[PDB]
Amino acid sequence: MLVANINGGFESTPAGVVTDLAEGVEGWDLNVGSSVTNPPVFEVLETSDAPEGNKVLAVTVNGVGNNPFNIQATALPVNVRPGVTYTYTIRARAEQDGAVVSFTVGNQSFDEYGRLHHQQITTEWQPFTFEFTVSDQETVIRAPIHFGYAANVGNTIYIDGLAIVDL
Ligand SMILES: OC[C@H]1O[C@@H](O[C@H]2[C@H](O)[C@@H](O)[C@H](O[C@H]3[C@H](O)[C@@H](O)[C@H](O)O[C@@H]3CO)O[C@@H]2CO)[C@H](O)[C@@H](O)[C@@H]1O
Ligand SMILES: [Ca+2]
Ligand SMILES: [Ca+2]
Repeated sequence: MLVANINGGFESTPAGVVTDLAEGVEGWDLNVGSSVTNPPVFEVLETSDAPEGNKVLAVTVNGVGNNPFNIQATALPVNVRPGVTYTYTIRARAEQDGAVVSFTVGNQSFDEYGRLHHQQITTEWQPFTFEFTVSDQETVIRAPIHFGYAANVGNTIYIDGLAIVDL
């Protein structure tokens, strides 16, 4: 497969809790804003029900901040070509009912090309997909996933298999 993003299924990362948020996970940048006073736990988990490979990323939300982007996992770099249309696909599920996530893609200037907004995440793995076009002259973009929704407090959201593919 040809994908724009790196380590989209976390298979390069050792299992364990991630505390180097910017660089602990190849291909991703994790962020927690300081308004989040009960910080989340980001963990790469080895599990037999990983949709891809043997590992997933688990995000346990113990609290939230002021905006959903105050807890994020962002794929970066994401290598693309100006004017090309891409398919985004990812897999997600949650430990408990009632989780919400937005899956977005944007450039280094934080201009957003597209998103799937307040997706309802269930306890079963589901694919989440949308198309976007690189409508400017950027070649290296990013794919922020927002987890900091109040409804997620006390839940764990699992993601795997991000693939951004030249349509
Ligand atoms: O690339 C990782 C960095 O992300 C920074 O947060 C950005 C979010 O990832 C992005 O979703 C958000 O996008 C804004 C957009 O700029 C605005 O036009 C639109 O109206 O709202 C979107 C969000 O709902 O931009 C922010 C940056 O302001 C982090 O701040 C950072 O820690 C991280 O490295
Ligand atoms: Ca995986
Ligand atoms: Ca990084």
